[PDB]
This record gives sequence, structure tokens and C-alpha cells, in this order.
Amino acid sequence: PEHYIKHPLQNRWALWFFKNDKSKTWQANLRLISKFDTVEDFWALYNHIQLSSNLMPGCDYSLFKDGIEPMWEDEKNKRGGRWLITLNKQQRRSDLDRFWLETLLCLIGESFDDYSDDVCGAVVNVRAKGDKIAIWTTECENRDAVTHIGRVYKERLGLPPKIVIGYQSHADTAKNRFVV
Ligand SMILES: C[n+]1cn([C@@H]2O[C@H](COP(=O)(O)O[P@](=O)(S)OP(=O)(O)OC[C@H]3O[C@@H](n4cnc5c(=O)nc(N)[nH]c54)[C@H](O)[C@@H]3O)[C@H]3OC(C)(C)O[C@H]32)c2nc(N)[nH]c(=O)c21
Repeated sequence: PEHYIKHPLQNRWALWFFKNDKSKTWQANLRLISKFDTVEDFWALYNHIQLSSNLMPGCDYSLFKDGIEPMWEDEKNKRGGRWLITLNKQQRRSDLDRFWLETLLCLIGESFDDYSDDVCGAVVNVRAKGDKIAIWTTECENRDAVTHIGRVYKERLGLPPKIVIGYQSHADTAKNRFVV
């Protein structure tokens, strides 16, 4: 078994791409790229696509559990929210790509213990004004789940205690509820 089988991930994941085109509605700009459910298929996908730092501004990547679309409207996102990492323009060079890949591995490696079931997915927004990365969770009222994912996330990105990150509900997005 060991010699020849791919290594299965706990979940099947879908990678999505967004390109800003003012000709189209936001949802029409959102497109699914492919899915994978093994370590080896993840790295084949990742190794084939552009680093976030190399995308034109206005683009997003999103990685979500199969069955969950990367949009507020989805039943598993409507009552939820996101842990938000805001980066300055200098961090495009220094942090964007490494932070995004760490976010990817927190999801597929199920890095948040009993609360990895609350995880829906993650998004990186590439923007001239300042890039963003976020982990989306499914229920903004689940205080223990949300806070625990926030603490683990902050430390896995190696952020200092001088930084604070915020959790915002999509309901208000469409203010911070929690900070760690
Ligand atoms: C995650 N998400 C994002 N959006 C859309 O993206 C925007 C929200 O994201 P955020 O607050 O980060 O803004 P951002 O992504 S930094 O966009 P931006 O301000 O850089 O965009 C530049 C300009 O272009 C406009 N824009 C942005 N995306 C699109 C677009 O896809 N199509 C058109 N026609 N115009 C667009 C936007 O209104 C702005 O004036 C909202 O704009 C509109 C089109 C009104 O819908 C929102 C969403 N819409 C829905 N229904 N559901 C979502 O989950 C969702």
C-alpha cells in the first residue's frame, strides 16, 4: 500500500479563480479551476499555477471544501465570517506567497483539531491597495471554534503579539466580532 498509493486528504478541495472584469457580474467572474483530494494532486496543482504575488491586481484564488462555493450566498457561509489578514504593499514581496501557502496547508492538513469541521475555505485577494488573506468559517456565533481557529492561525503564520487580527461576519461585510 505504502509503495504506490497516493496519500488521501481528509477532504476533497476545490481551487477557484477570480478575475475582475467590469463587463460581468461578480459571480460570472468566479470560476472553478480543478479539484483534488490527495497530497500529490495538491502539489501538482500548486506547482502548475502562478504565485499570488504574480497575479494581476483584482484577482483572487479561493480554496474551499468540495460542495462549498467561495461566496457569502452559500448556505455554509451565510451565517459565517472570516479571519482577516490585511497586508501592506510591501508585504506583497515578503509575506503574501508564504502566508498563502501556509493558509493552504492549514486547510488541507486540517490544522485546527476538532474545529477543522467549522472551516469552509480560504481566499487571497490580490489588490493594488493592499492584498488580503482570510480563512472563512461556517458559523460566526461559534465563539470557541472561531477563537480557536484564530489563535492557531495567527501562530502558524508566525505573527508577533504586536499584531492583532480580526474576525468579521459576512452579514456585516455584505466591525470585528473577535480579535486574537
Ligand atoms: C466575496 N465577495 C465579493 N463580492 C463582490 O466584490 C466586492 C467585495 O469585495 P471587497 O469589499 O474586497 O471589494 P474588492 O474585492 S477589494 O473590489 P475592488 O473595490 O478592488 O473593485 C474595483 C471596482 O470594481 C467593482 N467590481 C469588483 N468586482 C467586480 C465584478 O466582478 N464585476 C463588476 N462589474 N464590477 C466589479 C467594485 O465595485 C469596485 O468599484 C463587492 O463588489 C460587488 C461587485 C458590489 O460585489 C462585491 C461578492 N459578491 C457576492 N454576491 N458574494 C460574495 O461572496 C462576494
